[PDB]
Amino acid sequence: GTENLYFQSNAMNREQVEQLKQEYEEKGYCQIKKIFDFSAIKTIQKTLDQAYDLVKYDFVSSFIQEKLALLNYITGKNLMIMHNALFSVEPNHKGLPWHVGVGSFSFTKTEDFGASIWIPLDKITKEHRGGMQYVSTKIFPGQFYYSVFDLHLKNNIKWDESQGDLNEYVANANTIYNKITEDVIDYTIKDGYEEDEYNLGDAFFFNKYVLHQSVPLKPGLHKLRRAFVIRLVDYDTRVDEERLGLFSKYSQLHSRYYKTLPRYNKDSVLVMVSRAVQKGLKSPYLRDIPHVQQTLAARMAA
Amino acid sequence: LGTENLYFQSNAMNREQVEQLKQEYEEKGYCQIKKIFDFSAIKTIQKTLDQHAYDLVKYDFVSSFIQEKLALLNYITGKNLMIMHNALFSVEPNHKGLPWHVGVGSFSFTKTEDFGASIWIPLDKITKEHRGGMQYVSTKIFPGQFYYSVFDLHLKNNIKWDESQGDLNEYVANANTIYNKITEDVIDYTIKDGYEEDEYNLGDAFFFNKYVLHQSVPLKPGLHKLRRAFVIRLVDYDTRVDEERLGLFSKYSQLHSRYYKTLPRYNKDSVLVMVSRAVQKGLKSPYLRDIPHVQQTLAARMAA
Repeated sequence: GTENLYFQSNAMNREQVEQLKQEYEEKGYCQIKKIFDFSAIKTIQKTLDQAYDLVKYDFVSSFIQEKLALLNYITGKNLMIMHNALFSVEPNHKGLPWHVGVGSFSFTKTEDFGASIWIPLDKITKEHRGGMQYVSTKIFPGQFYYSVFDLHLKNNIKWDESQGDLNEYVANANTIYNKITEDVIDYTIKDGYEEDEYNLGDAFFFNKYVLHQSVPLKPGLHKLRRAFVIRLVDYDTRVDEERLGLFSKYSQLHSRYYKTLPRYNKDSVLVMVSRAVQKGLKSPYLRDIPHVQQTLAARMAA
Repeated sequence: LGTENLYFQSNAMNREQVEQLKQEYEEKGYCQIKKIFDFSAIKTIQKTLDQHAYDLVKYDFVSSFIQEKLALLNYITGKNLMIMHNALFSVEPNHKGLPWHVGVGSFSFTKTEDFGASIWIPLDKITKEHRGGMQYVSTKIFPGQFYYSVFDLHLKNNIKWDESQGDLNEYVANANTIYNKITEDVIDYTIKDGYEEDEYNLGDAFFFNKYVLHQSVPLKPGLHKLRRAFVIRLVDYDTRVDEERLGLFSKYSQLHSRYYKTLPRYNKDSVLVMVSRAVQKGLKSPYLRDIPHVQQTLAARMAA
């Protein structure tokens, strides 16, 4: 009786939903099977086949917006899309080692909420891994890592010409952050991480405290590994003005010395939030940043 | 001194100073408070020394001197403070102290995010030539709280130990844990010269929350015979017990007794022992205040 398809919702299995909420609460992350219709994936995938980096992929927003209610329920937050990034790269690719996204979320207060959706555009198989590994925050409460990173940033802006090459100074500084080498992290986590298989319309949801890494792709298929990565925050997530101060100050040292700008000026959310800040901020909330506020309803749940 | 005289003696802590201590505390997580104690009372205390575990309750006589000052400390910090333990520390002039640390250990029995703090009361004058005092770093320079999760990770790696992986004590010492990578040089490099070190007259004390990186300084042999100080540990009325960490302390403790037929050094802390027992007997609530041994002394442990 297709009479009632119109009055019915394409709803997710309520029991499964309850489980994702339990899982997210355990690990800080959950893999969401069939969060998207194949159709939708093919639409998005097909459209790709067809200051500006800020909005360049906003056509993804509407697909994401339909799911915020689910994610809001899962996390107990009131989520707000900040940025859609397309992350593609060749299969034999060396990525970053386990990390928490202290850069990705540099524009937010450490204690305030941040999270991501990793949306693979091409299937992820047990062969040809090519996806993502991740550690529960029960095992690795990634929050402390942010404080370590801040201590590092403050050390960075201690440099002066007298101390030789800037970048080298930074790479060689004896900072807690530099101490935590790849081996120390591998030793910490050991094998208590997960990696999963993803069919299209599957996504990985994880808050900013989840230590994680991308796995390289096997040549067989496909050509590249394509994924959307979507940064979210909560309705009450605040800016960190001091961190933004640190970056500006580092950006002066860098250009004054290499006559060029650090590559993080390529993070459009960072640039966007920094300008708003310098221009003076009535409010600590990201929601109150004029460009965010203007597009508010598009960034949030129905 | 006389009874009559009590009606005309004046304390003298200008509300200006008091308000300065509040600003310093809000800035650095610590403040040095001069003349917080009557020269007399220091003399009183010196004299007395000369004349559930015993250590847990041993120096309770000091609580009355402390308790008069909790209202001051409560105002400075914004907290409702509660005395937990009084301990004596004395050492010989040349002594190898422990390096920069934050007292994850001293306060291991509490939730990381919950309030903890200490009063260090030197029982001998600390002078610039002879030293033997403390160095400390603002929490704006080094925010200690992150060190707590490093410590927890290390404790967790400690219980992954197994007979096969060799000697227990060596394992812990050799583990490639973040905790083990944060060495004195890395700490030194992190704070550079951002620490203070003040001189103290009898009646002055140092106050600092559990996030302040700090360490004891050696004494020059000339001035004094020993380094005598009292360290009072205090917690907020709402400070909660960390049952998970204490669970970890237990598994780990069993590993030692099976292997070495003995217990780790951290069991020397009478407060940790006490809270652990209470946890084992079952907590009525997460609050330190609800532990019977605390509950019974509540008034004595808190401000006027």
